Amino acid sequence: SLARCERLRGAALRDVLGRAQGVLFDCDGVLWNGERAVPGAPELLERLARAGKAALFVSNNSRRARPELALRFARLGFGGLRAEQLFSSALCAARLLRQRLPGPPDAPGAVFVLGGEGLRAELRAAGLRLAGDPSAGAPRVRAVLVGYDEHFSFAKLREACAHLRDPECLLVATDRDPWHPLSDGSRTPGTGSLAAAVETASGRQALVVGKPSPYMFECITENFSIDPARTLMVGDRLETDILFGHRCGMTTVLTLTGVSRLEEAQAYLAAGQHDLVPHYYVESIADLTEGL
Amino acid sequence: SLARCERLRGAALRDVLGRAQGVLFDCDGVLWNGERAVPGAPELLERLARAGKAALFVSNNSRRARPELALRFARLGFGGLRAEQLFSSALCAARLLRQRLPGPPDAPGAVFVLGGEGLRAELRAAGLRLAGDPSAGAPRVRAVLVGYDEHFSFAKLREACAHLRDPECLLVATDRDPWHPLSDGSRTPGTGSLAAAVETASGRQALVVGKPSPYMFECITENFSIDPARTLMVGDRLETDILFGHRCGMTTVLTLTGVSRLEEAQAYLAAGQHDLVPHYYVESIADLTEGL
Ligand code: NA
Ligand code: NA
Repeated sequence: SLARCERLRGAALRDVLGRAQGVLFDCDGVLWNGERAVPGAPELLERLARAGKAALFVSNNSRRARPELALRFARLGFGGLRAEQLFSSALCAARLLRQRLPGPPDAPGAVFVLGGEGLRAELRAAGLRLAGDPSAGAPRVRAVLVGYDEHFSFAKLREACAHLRDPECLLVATDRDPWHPLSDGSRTPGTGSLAAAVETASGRQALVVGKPSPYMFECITENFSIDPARTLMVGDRLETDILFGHRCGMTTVLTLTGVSRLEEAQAYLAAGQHDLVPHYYVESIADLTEGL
Repeated sequence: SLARCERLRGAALRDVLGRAQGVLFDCDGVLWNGERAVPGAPELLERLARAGKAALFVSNNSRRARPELALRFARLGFGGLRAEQLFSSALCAARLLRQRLPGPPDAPGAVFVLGGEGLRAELRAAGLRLAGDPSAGAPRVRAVLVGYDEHFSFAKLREACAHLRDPECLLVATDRDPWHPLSDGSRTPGTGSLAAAVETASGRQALVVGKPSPYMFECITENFSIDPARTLMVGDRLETDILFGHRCGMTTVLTLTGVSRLEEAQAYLAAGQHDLVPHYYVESIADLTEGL
C-alpha cells in the first residue's frame, strides 16, 4: 500500500494540492473544535475557491437538519458556503430511507426514529412518514432509524425491538461513532453506542449510513461530479474518515486537531492495517494553505 | 469432544442421574415460563431430594434480591427451598464488588449502579456504598455496575462514561444476556444490550459476573461442596447455560422449554463448536424424573 502516513509539506504539498480537483472535509475536529474555529481554516477555504478547487463537507453528525447545519458553519466563521455543499448523516439517512423503505407507494410505511428534532425535520423534508406523528381522520412501522438520541431510553429500545420482530422492517443507523470528546474535556456517548444496544437486543445488524460506509460518497456523487482519484479526504478520525477515504478511492489526509493521534496512525501502519493509515497528515489544516 | 447432544432417556438416564451428586438448574425457561410452572418440575425437585441429590439454582436475573427471588420460587409452586440454594447475578455481583472494589477500607468507594431496587438492595446487603445514596453530614465512584435497568437512559449512559474516564474505576456487568422472550410472545432487551452501549461509549470491556462466566460457580463452591465432575448443569440457553457448564467441567443438559432450539444445538455440533453443544437434552425437565 501507498498509505505511509507522510507529513504533507513543501514540494509534495504543492503537487498533491496541485493535482487535486477538490477536497472533502469533516467539520468537527477539522474546521473547528466546539465553539473555536481552527486558526487559518476559513482562510484555507477561501484559497481553495480562488484556486478553483471544489470543497464539500461530510459530517456524521445527525443533530441538525441542513439549514441549521449551514448556520453552524457560518456561526463558527465559515462564510459564503452554500447549503448544497454540506452533507450529514441525517440528510443521507433520509435519502436512503426514501430509496429502501419497503411497502406500497400508496399508503407508505412509517419510520420509528431514535433521534432529535433536527433529524426528524430532515426525514420529513424527504417525504418520510414518522411513527408518532399525527394519524389520519397507526401506520405500519417499516424501518427503525437509530440516530443521535439524547433522550434514548430502555422503553424506546424495547419499542424498537418490537418493530424489528418483523424481518421486513429495516434497521438503519445514521453512524457508528462510539463517543465524542467535548470542549470541556468530557465525552458524550455516540450513535454507535445506541446502535450497539439496538443491534444486541434485536439480534439484527444495522445498515450504517455514515462514514466509514461509502454511502455518503454516493449521495455526494448524485449531486456533484467528483473524481475520487483526484479528491482529497481530510478528517481527524482514522476509523471513520480515513477508512471512508480508502473505501472511496480518495487520497487521505489526517489532521491532528481532532480525535485520532499520530501514534495511532503509525501503530496501524506497523500492524499492516493499511485501510486505517492516512496517506498524509498535517498538524492542522492551516498547514495545507501554503500549497495553493 | 463427548458432547454430542444425545437425548437422555432409559438406561443412560438412570446411569447419568445415578452417578450425579447434584444438579444445578437455571430457573426461567427451565422450571417455569412466566407465571406457569413446567408440569412435573416441582415433582422432579422432590424426587431429587428423596434420592439424596443436591439441587441448586443459578439465574442471570438481576431484578430481585434473594428474599424476593425465594418468593418468586414459592409463588410458582416450588416449596421448601432454602434461600441459600438460590444464586443470582445480583447476589454474585455484590460479592464480586466486595472482593474487587479498589480504594481504602476507610473511606470506601461508591458503586454507580444501572439497575433497579432489588439489585440496589442486594448491593447494600453486601455492605457496598452506592452513588446517589444520602451523603454524610459525594464519594468517589470506584465502580460502574450495569444491571437490568428498565430506566436506562442516555443521561445515565453519559454519567457512566464520566466515571469510567478513570481507568481505575471498574466496569462490571451482571450478565450479557442480549434479550429475553416474554410469555406474551414479545421480547425485552437484556442487560447485554445495555452493557454493549456502556462498553461502546466508554471504550472499556466489562467484567461479566453471570453465566457463561465461571464466577457464579466460584460463588457456589464458596458455600457448598460440589464436585463439578459429578454435577449436572440444566439450562435452556446454549450461549449462557451450556457454555457455563462446559467451562466449569459439568455434564450439560439442554431443556427445550426455553430460549434455545434443538436445531441450534445440532448446528453448533456440525460446526464443531463443542463448547456450545450440550451433552444431553430433554424436551422438559419432567423427563428427568423417571431416572431417579
Ligand atoms: Na470529525
Ligand atoms: Na433460562
